[PDB]
Amino acid sequence: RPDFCLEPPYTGPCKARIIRYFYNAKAGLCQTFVYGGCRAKRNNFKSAEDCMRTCGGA
Repeated sequence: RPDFCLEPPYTGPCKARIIRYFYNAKAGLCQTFVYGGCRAKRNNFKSAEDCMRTCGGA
């Protein structure tokens, strides 16, 4: 859970059915979420393994 693991989930102003994966620093584990489509943040990934192997790590 390096730097890109503190900013909380950000869906953004847009509301496109873009379901993606993010890092839940509130519990210390990755989880799924809904991305509006625009104005995303670092806490953004495409797979549960992606978030866990990159932000999670431990």
